[PDB]
Amino acid sequence: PSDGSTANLVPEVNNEVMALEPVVGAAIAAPVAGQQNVIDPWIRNNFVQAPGGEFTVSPRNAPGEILWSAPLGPDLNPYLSHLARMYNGYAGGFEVQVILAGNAFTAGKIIFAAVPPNFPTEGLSPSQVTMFPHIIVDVRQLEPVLIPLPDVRNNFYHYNQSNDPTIKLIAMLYTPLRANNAGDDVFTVSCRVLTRPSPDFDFIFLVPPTVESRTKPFTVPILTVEEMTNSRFPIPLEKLFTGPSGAFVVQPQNGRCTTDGVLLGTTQLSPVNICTFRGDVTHIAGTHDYTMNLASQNWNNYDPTEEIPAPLGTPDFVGKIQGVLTQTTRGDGSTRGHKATVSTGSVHFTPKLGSVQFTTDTNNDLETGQNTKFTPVGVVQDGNSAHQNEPQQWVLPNYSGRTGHNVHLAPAVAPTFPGEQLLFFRSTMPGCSGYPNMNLDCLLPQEWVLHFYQEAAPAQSDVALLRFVNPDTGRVLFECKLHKSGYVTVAHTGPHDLVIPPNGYFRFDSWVNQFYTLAPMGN
Amino acid sequence: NNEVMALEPVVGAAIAAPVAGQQNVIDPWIRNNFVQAPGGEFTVSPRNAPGEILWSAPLGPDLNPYLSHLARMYNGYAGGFEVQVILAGNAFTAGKIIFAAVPPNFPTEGLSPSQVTMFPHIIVDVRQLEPVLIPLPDVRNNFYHYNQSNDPTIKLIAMLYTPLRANNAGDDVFTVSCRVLTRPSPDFDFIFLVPPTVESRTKPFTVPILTVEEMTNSRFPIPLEKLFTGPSGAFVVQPQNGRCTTDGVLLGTTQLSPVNICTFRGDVTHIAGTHDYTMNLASQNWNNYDPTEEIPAPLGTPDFVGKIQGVLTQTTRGDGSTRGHKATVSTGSVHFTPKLGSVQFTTDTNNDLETGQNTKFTPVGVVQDGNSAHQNEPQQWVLPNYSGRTGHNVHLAPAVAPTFPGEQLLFFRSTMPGCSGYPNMNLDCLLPQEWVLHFYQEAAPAQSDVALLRFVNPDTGRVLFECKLHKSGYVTVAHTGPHDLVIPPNGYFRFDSWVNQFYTLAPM
Amino acid sequence: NEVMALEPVVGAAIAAPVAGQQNVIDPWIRNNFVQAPGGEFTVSPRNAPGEILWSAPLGPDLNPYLSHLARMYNGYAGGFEVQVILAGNAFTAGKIIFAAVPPNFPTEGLSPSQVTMFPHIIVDVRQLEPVLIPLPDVRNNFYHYNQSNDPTIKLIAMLYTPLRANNAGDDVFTVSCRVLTRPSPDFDFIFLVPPTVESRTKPFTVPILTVEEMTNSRFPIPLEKLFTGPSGAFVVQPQNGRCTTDGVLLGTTQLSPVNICTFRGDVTHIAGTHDYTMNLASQNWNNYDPTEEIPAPLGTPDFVGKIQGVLTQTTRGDGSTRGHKATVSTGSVHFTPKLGSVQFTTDTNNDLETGQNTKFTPVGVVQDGNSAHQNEPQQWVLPNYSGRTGHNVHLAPAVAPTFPGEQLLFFRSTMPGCSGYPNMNLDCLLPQEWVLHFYQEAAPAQSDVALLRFVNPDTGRVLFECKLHKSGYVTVAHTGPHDLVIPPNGYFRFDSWVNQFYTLAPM
Ligand SMILES: [Cl-]
Ligand SMILES: [Cl-]
Ligand SMILES: [Cl-]
Repeated sequence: PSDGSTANLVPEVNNEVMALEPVVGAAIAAPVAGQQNVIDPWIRNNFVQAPGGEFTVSPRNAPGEILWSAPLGPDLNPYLSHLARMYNGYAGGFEVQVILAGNAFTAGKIIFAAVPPNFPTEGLSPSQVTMFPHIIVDVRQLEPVLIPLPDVRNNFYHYNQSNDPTIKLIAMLYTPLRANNAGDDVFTVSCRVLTRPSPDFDFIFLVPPTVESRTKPFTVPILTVEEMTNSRFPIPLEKLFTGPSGAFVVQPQNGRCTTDGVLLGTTQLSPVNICTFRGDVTHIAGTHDYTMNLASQNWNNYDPTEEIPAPLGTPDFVGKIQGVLTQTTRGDGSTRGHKATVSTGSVHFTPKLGSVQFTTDTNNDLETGQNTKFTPVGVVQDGNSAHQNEPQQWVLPNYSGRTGHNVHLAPAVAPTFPGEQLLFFRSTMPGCSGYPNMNLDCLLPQEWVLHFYQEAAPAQSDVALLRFVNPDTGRVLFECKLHKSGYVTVAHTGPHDLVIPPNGYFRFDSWVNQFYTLAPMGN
Repeated sequence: NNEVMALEPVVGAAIAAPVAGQQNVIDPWIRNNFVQAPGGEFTVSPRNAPGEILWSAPLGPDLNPYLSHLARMYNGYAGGFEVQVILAGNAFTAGKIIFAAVPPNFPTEGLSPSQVTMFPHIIVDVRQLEPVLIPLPDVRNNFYHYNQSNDPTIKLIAMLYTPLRANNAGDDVFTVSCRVLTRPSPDFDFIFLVPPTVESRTKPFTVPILTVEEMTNSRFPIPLEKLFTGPSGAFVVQPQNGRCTTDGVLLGTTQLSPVNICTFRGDVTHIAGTHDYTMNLASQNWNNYDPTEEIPAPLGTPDFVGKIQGVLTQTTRGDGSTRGHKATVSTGSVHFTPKLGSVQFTTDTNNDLETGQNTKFTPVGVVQDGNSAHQNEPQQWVLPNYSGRTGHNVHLAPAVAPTFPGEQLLFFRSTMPGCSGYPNMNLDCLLPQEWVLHFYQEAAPAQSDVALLRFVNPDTGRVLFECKLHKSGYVTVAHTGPHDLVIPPNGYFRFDSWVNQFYTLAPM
Repeated sequence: NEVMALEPVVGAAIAAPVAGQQNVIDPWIRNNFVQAPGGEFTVSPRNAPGEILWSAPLGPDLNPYLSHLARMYNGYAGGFEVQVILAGNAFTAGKIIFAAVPPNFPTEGLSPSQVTMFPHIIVDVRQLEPVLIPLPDVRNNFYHYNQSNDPTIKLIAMLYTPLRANNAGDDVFTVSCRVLTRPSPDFDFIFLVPPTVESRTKPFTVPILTVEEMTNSRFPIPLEKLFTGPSGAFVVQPQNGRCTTDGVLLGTTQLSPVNICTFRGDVTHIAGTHDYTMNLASQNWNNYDPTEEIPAPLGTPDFVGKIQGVLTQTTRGDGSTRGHKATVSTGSVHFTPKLGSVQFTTDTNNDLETGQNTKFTPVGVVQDGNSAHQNEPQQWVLPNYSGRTGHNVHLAPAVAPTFPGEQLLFFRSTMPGCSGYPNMNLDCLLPQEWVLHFYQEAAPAQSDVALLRFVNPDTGRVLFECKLHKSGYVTVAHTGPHDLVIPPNGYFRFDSWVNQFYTLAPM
């Protein structure tokens, strides 16, 4: 029967069984629930891959790392996830199926454990995980592992919009992955998690769909790289770039947004106001300089007491940005427009305090009482110093000048996993004079910021696995990790501009954690 | 008036079986033997009047040290207790005590005797010899309780219903001592086995074994010297360092390092024509300082008005050059604005402090201008203006005062070094820095508003005094008048039980 | 074949006529295997026959549930069932022997032939099904007391045949092993007792404090970074911040984090110079006794260098106060703190009266700028506490790694500099808060080495593990000098007592 297939090289089924008692589902809730609802029986009889149903055991992983985890709830099953947007509550357990059909030349063990509600998961060692109901499975296991997940609880049922905890199922690497195939290959174990609701699972109260926050599902825009725009300067994207970031510090304040839609740093939604200034202008006698007293981005008064590092859309690099000052008089409609340049490294660039300084091409022709808008165009470089050294995109300006220090900054960003580098969305800024460093990398396209902001989908885990697909051929070009903090990572070493089909798009495939091992992508 | 409490039967953990993960077992000896709660003692005296609540406790594992230790390895519980109360009377006394079951989420604060009778209750005579057995059922609205959720439970209340009438015996005054014993009912059980001592709300509260001499003041980097109690009506006791709650929440400007207590770190700038320098501050960890923080000032900012003399230290990264200069900070100066990010030092040089370099003020002592009144300049109980004149002090830790008649604050006192002049070198803090460290790391939940501490001589075993450690960061004792305490050099504080703020402690 | 040649051994049933009471353990604990805290070991092709890969004595510390329960019981009796898991595959060869070693027999030095002479099992590296070993409570009394630390049977795991396997790429194939335990049916606890009174049951812990939140134990300054390096050239023998795991202070170590380099006493002028002699009095202001079995008064500096600070004095009757910049040279022949005298260099030869108590507050270290830069403060050279008139006495032992690939782990802070170009590096073996913690919570050491894991709480990831030795020092798996790159909120977590052969994963 096995002759020539698997060939007894591999464990067949697991004899271990989790030491959990049976637990009632939604039947107990019937006298106090509003309604008794029904789930399509096909959904109850057929395993389907869970959202966040992929994980990997690779040689980069170390014992103790939680490779997969989830709380009991409708998010364990994509059909139930869509259904849950239509209900107020739930109760009952699941059947989960884990596929671990690793290559016969691999070794290693995984522990699956059920941790009860209100026990902290944060910091558990393998020694400790053994003290919960648990199962230890070999990474070569051929038949899927069946884990029943009961709805241990102290109430009749759960509300979708509450924060009462449920049982968590945990998969942790118990033994490191070892392999003895003779070749110079790496036999990572690709694993899949499938689920179906137990017969005792049921939804509780029918309610208007898509309204409740905690049930909105996460999505990623279908737009192409070329069709999107940089989030750090009002210009389109051009290529995808990965490189090492050990030398410099990646800490932009524009294009900073979390997966569930919280804006960070100086990030705002309009792709046009990303390096604009609006306010009243004042001449400095004897020079071509003007001092601009800042209004808000919508022409309201500017409040320096906001918990923001600077007004929204303030440039997040040191350099000299050339554009045009434009002004209109409210009485006659006279209009004036003059070449102008702002230096963000200048000591008089203090947007947190409310003032910015431009150097213009006039000593007059700019009224004091009129509203003035700086429209940016490009960057410039002082030609007498070293080539390509003036616009330092990864050097933050001092938003309060020499006074004080930068506050309320969005965190810095760095790869966390062995072999991984940041993935940058690269645009080329227009040069206006000299030999400026025109490379501009942002962590998220502005259209993604817009999307995440409007669709406030809660993150099911800390990383969303994305695969980049060529729709003409159907092929995957690379896979990457989109972190909740709003940045992308890929598995590559060295600088590289990605060679991308013009139609390529990002496709969300599974929720994963920071220990997911990405397929090699480079070249 | 009866011996039976008007309570229905109440299911324990049996109801939870369909929804609990597992079934557990408690050692049968624990179920068959009454055990005294650590604070399961109270006294009936002729001073007591109707309405006074002599003792109270909520149902839970903390009434029984065996169950309390067991709970550190379990996730939940459900079910009630049997309470045994022992009355040390004799036939020649008279008076009544009421015991009452108050249901979850009802306020105990303020009941009249008439009203307490309206709960399920028992009326017990002071002459009762046989122990009184009270069932304490786990009235609730869920299947069971989780340790980490702190659900409210039924309370037992003991109140004086009729005053005690008895002859005295000489000048010794007769009192009825009462003790409360407990054991789990058969319907009590634990629910889910979990790795022991992880779940935060099951850690027991303790107080460091250290001796006063071995501890450190929390307001200046110097050892402690003596314990001092005094009346505090005149001034306002409101320090911002060494302020920490029993369950480990830091307050005010309090931080953990005992050496960074009166230090400053930052970049320094010369003031033209003077020997003064202005320091733009960092945090104690050399990070940017954020004035928007919900703190009165950077952590470790001095919390008194005075002139602190120390040494400014600086190191150049390029060559490793180092410079050190005598310096002095006035915390009452208008240029002492650490909340805004700036402090002013008066140094012994006009040339030798470089810009852009990291600079550290190491404090040493306090100084006094000798031409003014002796012992007048360092006012320990006057807060600096952390933003000098641009506003008022913000996010302050609460002020501290005794509320119980006959009680005064207990201070941990040291002597600040004097560098010049005739300064007032007394420094009192509310908590030793080692206690702050202990409370912070061991985040033990407070079971009530007061932790009863006893001070013990370990050689003889004798208790010298008891004091009340309030959940907030301060200690009180029973004494009147200022007094330096007479302490054995090896004496230490020992935690005995949580009590309620009505506890009246024995004088010295 | 898979059966250990042991007779049955009665557990607590035999103790019933002499035990005070009959107790019950939660049956879930009896029916579920739980990993022993140090129940991991690895089989690598570098291993040779005879190497003891793992060992443990029978007792409650093998099981965290039973370990917690023992804190409320007076004694125990009975055996365990051990489950050992082997992560092999069909393409491996090699044998492991497990052996039962009786209570008072030494394991130290056994050859493979001899280990075969105990009751034993020979397990092939390819075995998939877990190995079940009964571990009986062989003894000569009715039961064991927690407070009497009776010796028990030991399980031994030894490499019997070398591992034969291919590697994949540059990753070398290894068989990881895990040891699981659960109480036999004849195991039981004996006498209920107050739950945390008995000393020998207190478990060992390590403060949750952050490196930044802790303090150096050799000078009154905060810590800054973690540093590991090779130490073969020099002698690592500090006398401050030296404390054993079960809370015995060593050398000149004391508890106050501020008195770590202070001096107190009455002062005397040396005529014609800016030097003063301090007649030292104990840190608690008492009379000083040189007979104390200590190298010097507690808190005396443990390095050779010039420490600059401030002398402070107070006149008792008038209340006057004086303060003067001052400097102590620990290598000067007049630095004799063991005898009771130390010499300061001040900035005045006037204004320091006699009979008054005087306190030196340390601030930093100083360097003679005309000499070689970074040459004056030698942290790893001890001063001569008795000057020329004798040698140092009652020192804490010197410290070195014993395992190939291991180096000391130092808690590093940077001393303030006052003048010159001094070596501002200061390394201590234990943070002062760790000294405080061990001293109060006097948990007995279950072996010579406490395995610690260093955790980044943001990601949950373990960054490295290290060995905290009972003698009070830490070692890590690294080669070469290296400042550790640590998240600012990382903390040390205690994992398990392990045996002296435990091999830790490299950085
Ligand atoms: Cl709708
Ligand atoms: Cl403890
Ligand atoms: Cl609390």
